[PDB]
Amino acid sequence: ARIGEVKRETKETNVSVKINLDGHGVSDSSTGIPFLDHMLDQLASHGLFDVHVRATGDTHIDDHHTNEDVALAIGTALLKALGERKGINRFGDFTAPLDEALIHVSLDLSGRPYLGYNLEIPTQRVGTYDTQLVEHFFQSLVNTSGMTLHIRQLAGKNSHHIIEATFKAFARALRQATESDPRR
Amino acid sequence: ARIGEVKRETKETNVSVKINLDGHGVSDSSTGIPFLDHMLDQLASHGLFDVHVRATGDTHIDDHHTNEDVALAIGTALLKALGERKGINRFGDFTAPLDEALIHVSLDLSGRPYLGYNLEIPTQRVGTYDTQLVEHFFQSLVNTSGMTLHIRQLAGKNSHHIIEATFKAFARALRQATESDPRR
Amino acid sequence: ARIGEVKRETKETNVSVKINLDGHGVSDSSTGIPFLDHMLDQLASHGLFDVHVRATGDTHIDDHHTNEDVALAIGTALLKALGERKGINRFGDFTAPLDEALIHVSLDLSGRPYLGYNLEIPTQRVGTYDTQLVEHFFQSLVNTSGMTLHIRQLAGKNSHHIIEATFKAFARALRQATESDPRR
Amino acid sequence: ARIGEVKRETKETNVSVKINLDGHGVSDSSTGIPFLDHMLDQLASHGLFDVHVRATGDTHIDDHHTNEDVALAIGTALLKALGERKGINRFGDFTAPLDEALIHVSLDLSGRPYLGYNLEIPTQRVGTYDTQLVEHFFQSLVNTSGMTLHIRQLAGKNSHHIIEATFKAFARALRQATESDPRR
Amino acid sequence: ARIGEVKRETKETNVSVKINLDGHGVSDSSTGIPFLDHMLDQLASHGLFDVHVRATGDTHIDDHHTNEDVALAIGTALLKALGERKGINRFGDFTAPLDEALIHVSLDLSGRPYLGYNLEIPTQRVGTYDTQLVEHFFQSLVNTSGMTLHIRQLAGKNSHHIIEATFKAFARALRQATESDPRR
Amino acid sequence: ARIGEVKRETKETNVSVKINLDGHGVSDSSTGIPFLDHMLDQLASHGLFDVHVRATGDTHIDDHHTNEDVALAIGTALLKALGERKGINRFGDFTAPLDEALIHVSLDLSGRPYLGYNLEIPTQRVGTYDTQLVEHFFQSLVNTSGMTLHIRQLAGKNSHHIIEATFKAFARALRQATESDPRR
Ligand SMILES: [Cl-]
Ligand SMILES: [Cl-]
Ligand SMILES: [Mn+2]
Ligand SMILES: [Mn+2]
Ligand SMILES: [Mn+2]
Ligand SMILES: [Mn+2]
Ligand SMILES: [Mn+2]
Ligand SMILES: [Mn+2]
Ligand SMILES: [Mn+2]
Ligand SMILES: [Mn+2]
Ligand SMILES: [Mn+2]
Ligand SMILES: [Mn+2]
Ligand SMILES: [Mn+2]
Ligand SMILES: [Mn+2]
Repeated sequence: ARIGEVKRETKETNVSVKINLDGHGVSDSSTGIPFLDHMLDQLASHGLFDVHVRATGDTHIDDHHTNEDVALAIGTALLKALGERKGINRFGDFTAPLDEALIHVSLDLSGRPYLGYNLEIPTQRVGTYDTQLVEHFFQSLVNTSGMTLHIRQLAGKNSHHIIEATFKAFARALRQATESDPRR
Repeated sequence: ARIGEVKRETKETNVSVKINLDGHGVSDSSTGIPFLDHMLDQLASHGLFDVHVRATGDTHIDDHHTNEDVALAIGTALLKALGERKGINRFGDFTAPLDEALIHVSLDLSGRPYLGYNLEIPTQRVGTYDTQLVEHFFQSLVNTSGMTLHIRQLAGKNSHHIIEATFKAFARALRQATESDPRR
Repeated sequence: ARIGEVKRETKETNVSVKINLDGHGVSDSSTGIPFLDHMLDQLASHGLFDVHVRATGDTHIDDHHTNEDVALAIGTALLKALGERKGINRFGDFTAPLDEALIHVSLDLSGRPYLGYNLEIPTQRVGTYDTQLVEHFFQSLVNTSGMTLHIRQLAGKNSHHIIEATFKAFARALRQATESDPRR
Repeated sequence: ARIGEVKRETKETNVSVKINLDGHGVSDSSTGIPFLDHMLDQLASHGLFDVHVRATGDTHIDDHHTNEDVALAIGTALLKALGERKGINRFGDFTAPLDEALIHVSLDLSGRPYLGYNLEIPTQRVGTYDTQLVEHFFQSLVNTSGMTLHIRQLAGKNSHHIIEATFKAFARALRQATESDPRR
Repeated sequence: ARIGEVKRETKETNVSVKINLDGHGVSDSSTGIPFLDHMLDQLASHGLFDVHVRATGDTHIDDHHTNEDVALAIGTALLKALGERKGINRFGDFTAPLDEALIHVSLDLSGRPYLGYNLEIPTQRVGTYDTQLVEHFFQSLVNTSGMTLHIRQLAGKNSHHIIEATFKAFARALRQATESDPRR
Repeated sequence: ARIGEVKRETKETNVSVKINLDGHGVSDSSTGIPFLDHMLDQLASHGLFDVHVRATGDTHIDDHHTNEDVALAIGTALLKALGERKGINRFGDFTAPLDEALIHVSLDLSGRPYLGYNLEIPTQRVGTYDTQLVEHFFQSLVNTSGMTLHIRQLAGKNSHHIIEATFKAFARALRQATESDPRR
């Protein structure tokens, strides 16, 4: 099994991540941001990744630093887990709904960071989670993983549905990309 | 094999449906609506479903009641055939052409009915079939199956091509969703 | 292995093509048009086709006749390699990025030629290659192969990225379409 | 005399075509689509082709499959009749009226299929014939004959006049293209 | 030779017309309207018709009645000359320039009168000739000959050029239509 | 046979032209501009002219002077070959396609130079040939031949197709104009 682990401490946050690319969907995420924990559970269940995350940090300032540092660490953990990338599909492409929401994700484990993102989340807070932080989560993850990632909102009105459908589609695309190509 | 069967009688229609999710594309549909029979044949052949349908009803009023009651029964038959949904992909996503027509279908066997539909069929009758009835077929099927279904017209000009490409894409997406996930 | 071979001589060009549908990505293309050679290498590597091409011709007039005659011959070679089409997926659908570029390709090995193409390539020359020739390459290939092909630009700014992403997506869609359907 | 004959059977249609390029306008067409029979009579009379067509098929679904399969077979019959194309004009260009309708047709027996078509037929049914099927007739004929064909509506309001003028102009252009060039 | 002759007297005009369809371009027209005489000379020379016209009438009121009655008589003379129409092309199509002017004429000797006319003559008088009378000349000729006639201005700025190019194109189209079809 | 020959030397260019109006399509053109050579070959083959051209000149400055001086000399050669114009059609009118391109040419060998030209060539270079030079070629040819020439782009997207279709249509119109009128 391909397992990547990262521990990172700043003056703002303390983060530990462990991801198994060849998992069974074991979800074990506690970031101090409940909505992000919910999305990381989606990542595990829809991607069949095992996801272990612990974070503490300066959430009294806002969720930003924690969200960013968790994302950065996940990207690095993914990079480590991938190793030499031998024999993998490398590309993933999936479009997933959640009720009225429909989100397309296309990615390439390319070594060149890029985020294309056009979500229009119509409310500012989902629970206590600042919806600007969704883009920053994916941007930071891309930057440390060296992923080419396109996220396209095809439909959606409920903010929780839009974000959750994004994580479902991303997880399924990433599962595809990380799985073995039977002809390689 | 996962087989669902439904018999339903109203004062307007008499309907019998049997669907095998694990079929070989056996097509055996006679609804009293020839264009709908043609589309149900597409469902079987493109989905590798075995599809048996018989309907009679008040087509002298219009095809509406028959079309609706057939769709409702198909949705219920699908629901029955699925049973506990164990180990299935659950999600399907396919884009199929028919010449100049190009139709994207994304679905989730979620238990929550939703239809997203944006087809713009530029003629009122294909053969003797009222083209408004395409949307109603999918809406009714969604309602009894508890499916999340998005149908997106990406291209198309000929009405028969648009509708037929929709059924090809839907069938292929539904095949995917109903098939076993090798890691589940 | 399914191998198609075509030799074609005009007063303008001399072309030889050999394609293995069941290949390992062996790339061996020399057309007299370096950018086209680069794209044919992408076809091989991303499609797992073995691609052997030799062409000479009137490139001092412009690359047009060579580009066209190579494309025509590739389409015929594909047609020959496919034979009776027994047991194949027939349909392919893939969306691939290259950095900021994102290209969707959907195809059906239908026997009816059709090209849907909406690329907007913002420069006139990539290297010494006239970017109008990309459309003509796909049109000519479609015409002799009898393929239904839709190419959709979803994002992109760099001309080389747009064209190369197109070839990646086309190759992956064509691989899918030509591969065996495990239930057929 | 240059005679081409085609017999083609599908699960949808049974078609037989025989065309003499060097005819006297003998019209003998029975397709199961009366309006199409009327247009094929125009082809014979205005083109001085001898045209023999028989078709049966699934017209209870709609006229589409019959219309398409007849057109495909006519294109192949034309291709066969043309043989090596020695000494022919190859190009045809004619503009014909029918009362207020005025239709320009330009064609080249090039070996490269292309349809340019801009008819705007303002009603959905002429008799029982779906007017979308006019474009599909010419597209399918082009595809199997390998013809470059441009059809331009210059004037017209009555749907029957527009379609019939198209067939008159096409027939006269095709007569020209297929006739001997006295200097070749 | 096919010769038609008409004499017609009203309280406004006295008209005599003789036209030979199989002529040598003999021009012999004196209508009392010099510009119309010039156009009738063009008809003869460009059409290879022999044209004999004499008219007198109420030109002190305006040229209208003479222009109309001459046109009516020419249409009848053409009708008479045509006789049974056996073996003729029947259709004519020609586009002729005169310097910057370019005029397309398409006609069918159909037995159903129709004029399609879109000339935009930018001055009110050419010499002493009222330029509204050009349309009325063709309308009246169509009405008595039973001709389908389309006149299309493709280019032009000088009024004399526009009108004269119209007569050149009409004459050449009419020559074609009235000539023998070698296969009929 | 009607043969015109012109030799012309400037400080910029050396040009020799010989054209046979009553030719067999013998193509023998070497101008120092490969794309122009290709178009002159089209002139010969589509017009059944014999075309002999030799030019050298200052192509390191740009192709302009050579293109212009070749065109001027061709116009003069045509003028010389025509002689007294006895018995010729004088007018030509043809519309030719090349795939998606469709070009109408109408001309009159009038003795009055005029070019009407509306081509919109969407790229700046076809091969190494500056596409502005197409208009200048026809303008210069018109000026020395004393031709009335209208060139109308009816359709087209590929620059090579647009230009080549223009030369096909021009050649066929010029063949018509230069041929004998059987009634003159
Ligand atoms: Cl899309
Ligand atoms: Cl036009
Ligand atoms: Mn930040
Ligand atoms: Mn949720
Ligand atoms: Mn209803
Ligand atoms: Mn069908
Ligand atoms: Mn080409
Ligand atoms: Mn590259
Ligand atoms: Mn069709
Ligand atoms: Mn009719
Ligand atoms: Mn009046
Ligand atoms: Mn004049
Ligand atoms: Mn100049
Ligand atoms: Mn060429």
